Amino acid sequence: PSSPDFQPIPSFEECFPKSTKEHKEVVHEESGHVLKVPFRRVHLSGGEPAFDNYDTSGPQNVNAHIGLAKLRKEWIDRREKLGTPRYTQMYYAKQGIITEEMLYCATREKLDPEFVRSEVARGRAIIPSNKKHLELEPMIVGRKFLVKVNANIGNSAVASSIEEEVYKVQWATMWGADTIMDLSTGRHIHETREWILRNSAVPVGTVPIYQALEKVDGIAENLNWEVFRETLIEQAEQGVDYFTIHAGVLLRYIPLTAKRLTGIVSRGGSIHAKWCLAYHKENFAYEHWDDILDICNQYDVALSIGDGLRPGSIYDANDTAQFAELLTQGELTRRAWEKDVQVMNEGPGHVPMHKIPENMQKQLEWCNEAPFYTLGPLTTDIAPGYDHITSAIGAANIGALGTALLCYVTPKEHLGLPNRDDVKAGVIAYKIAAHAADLAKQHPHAQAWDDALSKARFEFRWMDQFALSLDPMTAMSFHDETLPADGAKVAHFCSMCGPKFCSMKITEDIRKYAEENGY
Amino acid sequence: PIPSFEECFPKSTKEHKEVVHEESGHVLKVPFRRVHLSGGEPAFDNYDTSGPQNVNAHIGLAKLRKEWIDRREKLGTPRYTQMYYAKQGIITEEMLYCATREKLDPEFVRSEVARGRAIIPSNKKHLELEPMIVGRKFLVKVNANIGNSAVASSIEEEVYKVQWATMWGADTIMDLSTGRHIHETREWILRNSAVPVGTVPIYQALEKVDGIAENLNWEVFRETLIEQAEQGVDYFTIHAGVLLRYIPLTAKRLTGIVSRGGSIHAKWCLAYHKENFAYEHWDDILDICNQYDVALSIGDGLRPGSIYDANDTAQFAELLTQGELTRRAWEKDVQVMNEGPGHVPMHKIPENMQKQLEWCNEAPFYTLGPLTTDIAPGYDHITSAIGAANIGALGTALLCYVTPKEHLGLPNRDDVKAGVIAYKIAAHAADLAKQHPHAQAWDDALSKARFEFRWMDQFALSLDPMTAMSFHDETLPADGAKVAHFCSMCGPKFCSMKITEDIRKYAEENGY
Ligand SMILES: Nc1ncnc2c1ncn2[C@@H]1O[C@H](CSCC[C@H](N)C(=O)O)[C@@H](O)[C@H]1O
Ligand SMILES: Nc1ncnc2c1ncn2[C@@H]1O[C@H](CSCC[C@H](N)C(=O)O)[C@@H](O)[C@H]1O
Ligand SMILES: O=P(O)(O)OC[C@H]1O[C@@H](n2ccnc2)[C@H](O)[C@@H]1O
Ligand SMILES: O=P(O)(O)OC[C@H]1O[C@@H](n2ccnc2)[C@H](O)[C@@H]1O
Ligand code: SF4
Ligand code: SF4
Ligand SMILES: [Cl-]
Ligand SMILES: [Cl-]
Ligand SMILES: [Zn+2]
Ligand SMILES: [Zn+2]
Repeated sequence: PSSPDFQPIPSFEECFPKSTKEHKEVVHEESGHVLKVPFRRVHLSGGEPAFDNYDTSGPQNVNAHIGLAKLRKEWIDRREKLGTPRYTQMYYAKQGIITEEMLYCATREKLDPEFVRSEVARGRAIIPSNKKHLELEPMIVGRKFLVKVNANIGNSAVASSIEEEVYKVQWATMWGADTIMDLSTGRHIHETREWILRNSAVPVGTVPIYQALEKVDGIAENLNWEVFRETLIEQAEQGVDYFTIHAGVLLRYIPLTAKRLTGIVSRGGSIHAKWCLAYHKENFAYEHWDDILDICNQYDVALSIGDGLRPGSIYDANDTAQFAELLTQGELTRRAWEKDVQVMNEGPGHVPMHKIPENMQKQLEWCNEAPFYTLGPLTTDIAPGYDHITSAIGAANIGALGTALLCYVTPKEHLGLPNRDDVKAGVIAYKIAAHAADLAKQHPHAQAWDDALSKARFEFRWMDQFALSLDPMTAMSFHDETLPADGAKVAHFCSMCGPKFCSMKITEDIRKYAEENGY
Repeated sequence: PIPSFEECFPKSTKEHKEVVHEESGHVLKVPFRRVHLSGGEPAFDNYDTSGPQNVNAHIGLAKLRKEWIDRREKLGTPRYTQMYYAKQGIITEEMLYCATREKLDPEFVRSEVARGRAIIPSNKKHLELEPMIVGRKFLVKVNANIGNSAVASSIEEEVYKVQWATMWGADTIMDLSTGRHIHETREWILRNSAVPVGTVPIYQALEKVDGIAENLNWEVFRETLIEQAEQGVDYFTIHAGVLLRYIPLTAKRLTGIVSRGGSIHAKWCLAYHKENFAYEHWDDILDICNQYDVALSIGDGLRPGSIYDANDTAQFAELLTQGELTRRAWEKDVQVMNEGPGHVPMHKIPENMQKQLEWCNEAPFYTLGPLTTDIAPGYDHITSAIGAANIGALGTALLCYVTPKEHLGLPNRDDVKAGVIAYKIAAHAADLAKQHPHAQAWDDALSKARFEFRWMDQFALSLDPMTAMSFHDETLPADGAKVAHFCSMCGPKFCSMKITEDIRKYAEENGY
């Protein structure tokens, strides 16, 4: 058991000048529980109304040893007292019950609680919310809601540490990660995840087969259902909100990967496949799917059905292996719904832009509109070091088509373990992709953000412009590289055009002239 | 002086494909870049915009087009544009050079140029130019904007930035200087640029009258055109579509007129209640352009500067007029492209392409992004890469880059590189989406290197080799790690491609 030397992340005020953390109090009628739903408020100058935005940053300045407040405790205890055969949001929704989690999400999304219940009940949205993750501020994932972003963190045998991964969780959520996954493959996996869960206000996912492999000393041939099952229960008891499980990597699909350029690039999927060939046996997660469901519906662990046969190169995009798995993902989805287990489906991968629409169309149909969860896609293989940009293109496009959760890709993809700077870069790039998708879907009020920043830009309220942005101190420091003076924060120009050539200032002149003399 | 070609692209060599222009016997040396790989893999040949290396800026590049131009002059001709020659059935040195660079038929190039669907920006005074073509049927091209302002930068910094931009893949540049020494700065750039150089003549015209738009007139504008055309400027952005009657259509806009040239014209028009003097003198402008072969980039002075303003009346009014000006320009054999948006949300991008294709008779489209959202100043190379890739996939021929300093200040050399890398990504992603021939060969080569753990090959094949390598080396710096079947992301036990090796080894022996 390590004694990590934790470093506090920069403060909320440092990251978001002129912002405050706020909460909307709403009362859950059936229980009388009071919910405090987070949002962030940007205070503007010149008498503009304050701008309210989503807030994933969670409780601030909490000592890691103490952990976040357990805000969901009285919800869980009351539902436990009332007695129930299943504990998932889907079960409650199908009973016609609007839970605290549903009301919370509804408020957070500014939609009707009954609409939220309906979407969860039909399986088109999920609320990943293990009853052991009491610290969680509930959120919803689904095509009819804001496009969400996941940040992957975790150590490897080669790099990082508990204190660095706890920093990265707090940092990822500060910049807007809606979920995280702890993908640790090194030492102290159980400990690392514990620290993260007790200090994360967003859902935390894992890939259980990683730790299962770590337990059998990295020898895949020594995996079996017993060790996998033990791992599922361990992680469920900690509070993991969703599991990526590669139960679609069937024995008969593995030969389909033989002629691929980059083979099987899924970590989990390659592990399952190796085990399958070694024994010529069927995927033990597939074989024990029912047993897995019986675990998940007692804790409410959502299942993220993995795509072990996702393409790892443009060359392999939309090939037979990938779509063979997708078909099976749909089967597993329907089976999970029978047991009231919440499901999302994992998708590609490396996919050129003209092949992206086929991916969405097939998933929507074959998986009956379960939420889709994509890694990018990366639209080209040529730019390692910049794969947050290559994949932002694909993420935005497939987001516009209905993808509900975008798994980020950092500048270090294909190169090494991301550090804290890489985590921020990835989150910012994917917040851009997710918001651009919200706009393309004409999601209600999404453009208000753009309009507020653009108004500040035209009116030369520079500090307002910075404060309204995704990353205020970056915008400001960039501006200030050439015009550092306080006075330049009210200039009707910047260094790009200078005072004589600033088009918005010239537009001010034009409108002044027209106001007096007409057009 | 900029980092060397070898420092930027390890294992790469600059090469040239030699071809002979039959009608003249002139020998053309068409550049390309070859990445030398390990393990017996064939070398990968890529496009190369970097131009002649290690030439001192005070000396300037060799004047490779001199004999081309001198001969065409001797032979006598009423017009000097690639469109005029193409329409005469002539395949010029520039067209053959382009065909060779694009790996396409010289006759196809001539056909595209003659119908106005592609342009070869190639002022006969820019003798240093290595010809390139802009058009939907060709590789998607990228433009880098550079230049000083009254507030920042200098002649040396801007000359650096032009060499730097082209090093990383800029296919054209524009010198948008609005500060001191505009004429001299542009001279240095033109003499040292192997790629087409564009300008916006109205900027220097305004500088000539000390920043007072009301003191502009046709005379000072025409003097500027002649001055810039004599230096060798390959294309002019001219906002002749900002008509007097369109200005009131911008009154309700959230961010008004964001075009620099556009706002200047609109101010002048309102001041005098007179029609745009570039519009009024369009015929005169064409009479200048077809003697130098200065291509015209018809500006979109009324582009949207916010998501709110996207695809509004003002924008489309100007687009209709751009089509008119395009057809008129073609009548005088002036090569034309049309400038486009702007700030446009993704669901509105398809309409932009559809309407430009129809209303402007398929002239090459030249977009600024577009930016798909306003929320992330500091990252507008990414917000706009999304838009650029998408509108490129629909047929946009030239993508004007957007740097991380957009809306914030004058980009520096780092920002220029970031801008070019982001846009080379967008351009290539568009090439793949268009299924442009051999486009995926690049991706396939790097991905093969990735799967076989030829790490140095992977780095060498990429858009920015040293960034890739330095990123990898942050956690695994030893030379030995360059042949490891893992990296620090997964480690030895969890690397999926190494596990795939194991899977295939097992199948090779025992079957599937
Ligand atoms: N510890 C960690 N921290 C952050 N991301 C991780 C991680 N472990 C795995 N990942 C993510 O999961 C991927 C698996 S390793 C290589 C996957 C491959 N590039 C592909 O296309 O799927 C990584 O590329 C990264 O996206
Ligand atoms: N000197 C220079 N160096 C690099 N880019 C320049 C430049 N001068 C102008 N530009 C480009 O031209 C633009 C004009 S100023 C503002 C334009 C506005 N943001 C819009 O959406 O169109 C700049 O934002 C930048 O993209
Ligand atoms: O084990 P594999 O590589 O499949 O999973 C790596 C990561 O990628 C995520 N992902 C998302 C879509 N496809 C894969 C997955 O949830 C996990 O975060
Ligand atoms: O004067 P304005 O702002 O129109 O032009 C600014 C820059 O933007 C470029 N551009 C490209 C498409 N629309 C505008 C134009 O060629 C020049 O590089
Ligand atoms: S000077 Fe140019 S870039 Fe700066 S605020 Fe004005 S219009 Fe925008
Ligand atoms: S360890 Fe993971 S990221 Fe690194 S080479 Fe192997 S598969 Fe790629
Ligand atoms: Cl990889
Ligand atoms: Cl601006
Ligand atoms: Zn990959
Ligand atoms: Zn702009």
